[PDB]
Amino acid sequence: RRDWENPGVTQLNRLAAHPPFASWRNSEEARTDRPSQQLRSLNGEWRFAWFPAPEAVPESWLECDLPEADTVVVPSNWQMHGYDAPIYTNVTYPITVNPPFVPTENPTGCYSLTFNVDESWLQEGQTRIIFDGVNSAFHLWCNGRWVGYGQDSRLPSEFDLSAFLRAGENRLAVMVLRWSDGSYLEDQDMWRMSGIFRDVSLLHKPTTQISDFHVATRFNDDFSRAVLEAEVQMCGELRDYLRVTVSLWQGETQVASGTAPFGGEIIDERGGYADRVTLRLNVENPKLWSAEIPNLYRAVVELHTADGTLIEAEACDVGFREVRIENGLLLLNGKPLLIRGVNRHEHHPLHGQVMDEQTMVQDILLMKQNNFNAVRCSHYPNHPLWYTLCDRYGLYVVDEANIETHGMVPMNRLTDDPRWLPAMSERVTRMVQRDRNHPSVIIWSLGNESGHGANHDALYRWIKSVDPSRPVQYEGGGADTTATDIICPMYARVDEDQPFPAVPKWSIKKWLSLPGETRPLILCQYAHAMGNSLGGFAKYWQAFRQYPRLQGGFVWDWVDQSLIKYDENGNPWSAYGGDFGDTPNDRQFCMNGLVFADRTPHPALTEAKHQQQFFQFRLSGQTIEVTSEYLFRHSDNELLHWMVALDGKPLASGEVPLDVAPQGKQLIELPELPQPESAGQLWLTVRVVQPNATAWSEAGHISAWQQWRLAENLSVTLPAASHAIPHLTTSEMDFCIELGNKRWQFNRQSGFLSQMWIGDKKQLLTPLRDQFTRAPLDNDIGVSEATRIDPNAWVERWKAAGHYQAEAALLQCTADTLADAVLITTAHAWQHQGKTLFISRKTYRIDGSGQMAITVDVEVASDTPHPARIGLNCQLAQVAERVNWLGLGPQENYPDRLTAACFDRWDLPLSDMYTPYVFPSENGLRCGTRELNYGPHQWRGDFQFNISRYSQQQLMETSHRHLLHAEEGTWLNIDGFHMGIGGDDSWSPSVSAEFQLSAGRYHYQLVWCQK
Amino acid sequence: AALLQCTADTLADAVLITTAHAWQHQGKTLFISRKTYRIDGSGQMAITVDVEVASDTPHPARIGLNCQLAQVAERVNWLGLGPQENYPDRLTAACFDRWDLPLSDMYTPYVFPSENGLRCGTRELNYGPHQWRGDFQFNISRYSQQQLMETSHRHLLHAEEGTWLNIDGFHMGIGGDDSWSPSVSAEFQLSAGRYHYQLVWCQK
Amino acid sequence: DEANIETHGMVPMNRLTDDPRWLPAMSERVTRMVQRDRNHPSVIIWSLGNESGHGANHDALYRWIKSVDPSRPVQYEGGGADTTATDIICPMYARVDEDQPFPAVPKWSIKKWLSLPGETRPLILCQYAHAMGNSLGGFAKYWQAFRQYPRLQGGFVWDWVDQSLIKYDENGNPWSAYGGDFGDTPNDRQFCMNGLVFADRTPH
Ligand SMILES: O=[N+]([O-])c1ccc(O[C@@H]2O[C@H](CO)[C@H](O)[C@H](O)[C@H]2O)cc1
Ligand SMILES: O=[N+]([O-])c1ccc(O[C@@H]2O[C@H](CO)[C@H](O)[C@H](O)[C@H]2O)cc1
Ligand SMILES: [Mg+2]
Ligand SMILES: [Mg+2]
Ligand SMILES: [Mg+2]
Ligand SMILES: [Mg+2]
Ligand SMILES: [Mg+2]
Ligand SMILES: [Mg+2]
Ligand code: NA
Ligand code: NA
Ligand code: NA
Ligand code: NA
Ligand code: NA
Ligand code: NA
Ligand code: NA
Repeated sequence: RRDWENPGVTQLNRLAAHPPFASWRNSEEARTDRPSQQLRSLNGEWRFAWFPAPEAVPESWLECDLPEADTVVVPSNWQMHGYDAPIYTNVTYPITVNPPFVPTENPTGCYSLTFNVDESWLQEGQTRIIFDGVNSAFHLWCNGRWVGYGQDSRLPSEFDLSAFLRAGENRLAVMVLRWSDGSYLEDQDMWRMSGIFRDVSLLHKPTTQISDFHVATRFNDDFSRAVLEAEVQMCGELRDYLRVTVSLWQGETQVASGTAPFGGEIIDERGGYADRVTLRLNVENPKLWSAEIPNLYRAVVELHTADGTLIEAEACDVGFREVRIENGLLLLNGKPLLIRGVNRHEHHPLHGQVMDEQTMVQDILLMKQNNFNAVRCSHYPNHPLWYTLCDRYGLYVVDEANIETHGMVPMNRLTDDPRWLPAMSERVTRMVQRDRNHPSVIIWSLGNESGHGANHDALYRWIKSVDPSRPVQYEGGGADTTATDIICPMYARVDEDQPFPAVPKWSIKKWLSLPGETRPLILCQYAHAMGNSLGGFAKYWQAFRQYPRLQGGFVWDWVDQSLIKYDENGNPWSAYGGDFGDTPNDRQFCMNGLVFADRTPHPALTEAKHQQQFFQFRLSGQTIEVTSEYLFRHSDNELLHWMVALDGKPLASGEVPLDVAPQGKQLIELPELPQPESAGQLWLTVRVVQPNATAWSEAGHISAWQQWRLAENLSVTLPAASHAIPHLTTSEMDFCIELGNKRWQFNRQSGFLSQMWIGDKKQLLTPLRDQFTRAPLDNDIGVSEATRIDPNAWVERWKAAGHYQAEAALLQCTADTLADAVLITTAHAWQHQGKTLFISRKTYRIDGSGQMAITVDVEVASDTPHPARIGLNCQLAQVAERVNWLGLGPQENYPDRLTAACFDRWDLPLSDMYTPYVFPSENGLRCGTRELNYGPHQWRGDFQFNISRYSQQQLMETSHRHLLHAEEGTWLNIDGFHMGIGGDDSWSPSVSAEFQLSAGRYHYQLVWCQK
Repeated sequence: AALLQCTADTLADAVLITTAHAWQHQGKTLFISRKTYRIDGSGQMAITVDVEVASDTPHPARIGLNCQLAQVAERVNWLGLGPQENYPDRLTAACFDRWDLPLSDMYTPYVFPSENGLRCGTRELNYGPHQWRGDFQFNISRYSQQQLMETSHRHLLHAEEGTWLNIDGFHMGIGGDDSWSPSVSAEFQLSAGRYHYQLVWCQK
Repeated sequence: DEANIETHGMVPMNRLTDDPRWLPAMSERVTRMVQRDRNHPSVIIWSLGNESGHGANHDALYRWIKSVDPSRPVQYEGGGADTTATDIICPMYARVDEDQPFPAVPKWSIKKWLSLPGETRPLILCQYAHAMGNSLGGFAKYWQAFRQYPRLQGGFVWDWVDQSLIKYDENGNPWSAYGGDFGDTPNDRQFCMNGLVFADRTPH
């Protein structure tokens, strides 16, 4: 045997790891990166049968196809084809913890393929098969004979089939185990799936071949000169006539070249490597690589006889860059980086863990368009094309070993155990051997959430010895252990310390200066974008810009891991943990992305775009100061557009070319402006626009923006006198006010506005009443469960306090006739089990112009948990197509997540006012609004609001968006005040004190009128 | 102050006065103050104040009311922070309790006179037969702000007739990280744009 | 214990302290202080003076002390507070969170200053929170930071007692005088009164 229950056996007959090969036989095709006739794909239609345990597989399958097998596409994860269920568990392992054993019932995928091999491949050289990703462990047979075995789901397994194959038809048999001892090191927080989920290929190499090659680029002090050093190793027939020529190209121009015979310098008393050769090429004024300008060269490595026969050629894209930590700072090409990063899992809602070029490209475009410059491979080596794309489009990468043992207790139980050193070593070393020549990889990581064990210290040192060009990081065991060159915490807050024993999460600003500490700090995970979140994001960015050693971080995370399911009617819907019968499970914790699984953005993405801008601005008088945060390029594809508007109405605008050097400034003086007609606030908005398309953005792409309030002329102009006075009519149960075509009815038993008529049409489906709660966000719930309440979560604190069930008690309701209006005065108390939680006192003044001015003053008991909101709500009878407001927008914005929003006049379709979070909650709020228009109504004031076809009650009771149903009418929530949403993490309260409603007394006012 | 509105209405059990004023300079409106005074059968006068402050004017030193009371009394008694002078950014040492001091203890004799003697977090203030209730900051003494500002040495101050009372809904921090560059932290500047406060003046 | 050397009014501030011809006079002010006070246990830190920029004479005297008395650290604020003549980062009036990036001698936020690239020393402000008049606004912000950051080890408030002097009026009664009140000019008026206590020891 049971090799899959033995961590001492992680492979049998597997070839050594090495950088990407294609064995070209023509150097120009190697130079151009064209396809090679010696590298074939075996992707396509294969045969597959599912078995409940390896003991159930029939021997016959080795020799021939099973009649009951299906033909399926490979690569794939078998759960995506319905064979068995994917499981969504976060920390707790999906199997009983009893290493190194796995369950007797262990889903086994039997894959097979009959394929052709040309005779020419068998007349010479070696033919190997490569499986880029097999989850979790597998045995391979060729033509009925056993070839070998492999573990590690995330790196390639290569086997020499030379002696097993025959001309023409051949048949592969692959028996894939879902669970193996490798599973104890694969406990990442993601769907647990299995299968042959990365490409399968066949590669022909000559008998005398390039078996490995390492490319290094070293520089002089100002990066005006470099030496490219390429060490090449061969296997096979070593003879004096062999040579290696390494040539370096910048496009179609050859910039350098060197040729040498094999035989490295003397290494020790026994000599040197007669099978290795190191070529050193001098390159003057090299064009440097960065995420800003991903300049690349092409190195071609030719193995050939001295007299001119090319044996084979391999090759790679080279990016000239130096990565080093000096004086506490991580520098790239001598300048300190500011990492605008994101963690990105390999996830597709239809294909599972199978990646494709299109999806990868789509992700890199969106990342770049949203001002990200870096990505962490949470938490494993990625599909090979990912690196190629990050080298070409330009993203800094953290390459991470596939080692995560989160569910152990304590977390380092395996990583501190020498018996697991061998299995861990292969996960680290084979990754470095495969990905060490990609310029996009700038930092190596030892894996994730596996505590800190002595195995990490050994491996940290192994990487530092083999590759001195990149720092090594690892967060386990407290984020600043001896196994990391970078303090790289997860979810450490900006100012707040969380002093957990043994592994405290200090405020990042305090962490940098602890006694004796000198390393740079880059969070490996920060701001958990689960549901309506990212509150407090701007606090991180202000700190990063202020403190040199705070060099950024990687947002958690890029894309929700939701999967598509289909209902009885055949309509697709987004599913999360437990939706496949999987249990135990961790429900919606698999959805923490800035974008939905189909790549549609969540609102939080625009907040990240704005805080991660590369241009900063300051305003002084008529002067705008632009500062560039690029380190290497000048602003050669950018112009500044500016607009001054009065409450939404444009008054003046222009454009100015931007010419700012990296880290430089440009002062721009705006024109003499037209002093405004009417009253209101003037606002200046500026945007940086890229006129020319790029490889990653369209012409006109906006990359940065900022707004400022300019002059304000408060209105002192009196409204005209009205030719009318509203009339009051009273009964024991109501106060009715009439003014022309308008009527208002106040219920004297409840003390609320129960109905309004315009003309003779009823406007309300439910009365206008105070609201102190919200349908809880993922951050309000945290890890709380019905089955296991977490009393410290906001939602539980509100529930326990009775907020959700408190009943309004009427303390007063009066009506008075004024000179030109009717005034209704009310007071209510909300209580629970004898405790008065809130007191609401209001006045409603309806004048002869038909406007109703509502004044609200609320008292909140200092000892009840601060409430989610202080506002009013009602179900309007009308359903209108559009929503138009003067306030922050156009996207959803909350108090602690509104920096990206701009004050202007926005107008959207109603549905755009609802955000379809998979797990429904309060959503769609827009803050800082001065006027709201819907149908015939207009509300004016200074408030926050949401408007949609779904009640807060319905959102709190429904757990999946596809189950919500539009209600009659439109539910309007208009808040004087609304609590922050939080998001530094999604398992402990994270709303900062300044965003909690703790003032005790609150005042707000609204005018509701028609038009 | 330029008057925008002054009306009176009678309600079932009270009289309501409504006023609106604008404060201007060189044709710019700096602040707009809207108030209601509601006088009831109990003799209590409830004052509601809603102020607007133009966004482009420097944030103001305070948002309150003031008057010169005709009489002088021996003690000042309040339910709020104290007993000593305290300001928004310098009130951590003060305690919420019922305090009672002689009127002169309500004036701090800084050699170079200025605004002084405020107490914050006050829910009730008693002076002679008067009582003010709300959630405000106040100072009370024999010297007008005008006098303090015009006088550079404490020995030249003279007690005015009566008692000057400044009652603030909001008051700016005093700063002090240095005394040569603005040092009041943003969180203590009156930059909210719209401010509301309410007070009840009654007799005791 | 601080040597009597302050040349604040020079332009630039280190004009004399960077001049070897002034090394002898400066040296006597440091050496004679150490010879006098080195046996007192209350003295825990020596200081090279105040507001005299940073000149090579400071570096020479810093080493002299280190050599003769290894038992006490040496500090000195001039020249940017973190020069080679100080074992403690000891700025004056650096704020808690806000940087003041003056050219050549910036005053960083203290929290940020601790972590600048390559910095490892403790930080104790030689002067902070200027208690001139109605002041000390934001004092709590410093103490919250000192308790949260191990390397922020406190500071010396500026300052203990107002430097006012007594003058007598026509009637013979005393009053508190400041700059210019003796016919002295030029003068810096009330900037001599920055204490937590009045000159007569009554507290502010
Ligand atoms: O509340 N807990 O006990 C708890 C324990 C472990 C947690 O792990 C956290 O889960 C996150 C869920 O999206 C991510 O997987 C993150 O990597 C991890 O640290 C989060 C919460
Ligand atoms: O504003 N200035 O130009 C200015 C120049 C020098 C200043 O020096 C400051 O004065 C303080 C006044 O009590 C103290 O003497 C302090 O030691 C000194 O740094 C303060 C302000
Ligand atoms: Mg094994
Ligand atoms: Mg050639
Ligand atoms: Mg042949
Ligand atoms: Mg984990
Ligand atoms: Mg569960
Ligand atoms: Mg003078
Ligand atoms: Na930084
Ligand atoms: Na998760
Ligand atoms: Na430009
Ligand atoms: Na819900
Ligand atoms: Na004065
Ligand atoms: Na400390
Ligand atoms: Na002074």
